Amino acid sequence: PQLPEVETIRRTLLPLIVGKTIEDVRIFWPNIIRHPRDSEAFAARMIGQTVRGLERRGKFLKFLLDRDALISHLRMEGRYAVASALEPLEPHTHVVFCFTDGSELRYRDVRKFGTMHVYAKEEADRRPPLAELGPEPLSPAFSPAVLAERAVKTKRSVKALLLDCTVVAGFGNIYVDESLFRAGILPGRPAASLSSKEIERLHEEMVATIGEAVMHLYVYGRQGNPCKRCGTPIEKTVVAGRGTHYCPRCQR
DNA sequence: GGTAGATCCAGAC
DNA sequence: CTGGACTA
Ligand SMILES: [Zn+2]
Repeated sequence: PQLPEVETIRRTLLPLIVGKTIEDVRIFWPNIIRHPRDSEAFAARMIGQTVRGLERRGKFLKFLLDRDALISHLRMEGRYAVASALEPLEPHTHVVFCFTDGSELRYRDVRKFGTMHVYAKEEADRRPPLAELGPEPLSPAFSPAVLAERAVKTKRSVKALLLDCTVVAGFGNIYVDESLFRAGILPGRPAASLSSKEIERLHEEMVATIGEAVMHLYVYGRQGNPCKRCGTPIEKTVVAGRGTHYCPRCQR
């Protein structure tokens, strides 16, 4: 799921778990557990705590308990569901939080790429994976000035810059390609080569693209198909080690 | 320090 | 071969 989907999850999941008390934590793929390193310590500390809130930072979910916060990233295919302890688990269920009311919060992930970290609430923001996380793309903290500052000081491509979680929080590949198309900028352009005009335009399109989503595609996954603005075939290459889609006419 | 490469997974290829 | 976010 991308940032807008994660926000939807935050909003919809909260009422399904708020006020419930953890009675057990069951782990079927311990590699998902990143802190404490020991999955047994992760499980033990959460028992007895009540879910008090659910926040999002970038594509991370932050479950707020009594003493601890659980920081969860779903990566490509992670998913949460709340269901009865009486029913069989769905395939690829790797972590289950069992509540005292006989319900469960289940984490599924066919790819097993997702991660979980638990720390005392007051430590969460200063430890991985939230430490160093850049500003929310929809916040005043993410501004053209901030983007400009990062762009001038690097030798990387503009696409590489936008994918950097320290630059802006949770801006995914799809939205990078879409934003760059809408801003008229080739993804392989060195970030430092962007004019102040291009930086402003790019920031504008970034906010608009992800903002719209939180509330069709021009290039992403459309390689070989005509551009919706000019009819030129969309092309796909590799930039910043990722599948990259662009129109060679609209983008410069 | 900056930046690329290293890496985990399993399904599609 | 592919994706997001320690090491050298
Ligand atoms: Zn075009």
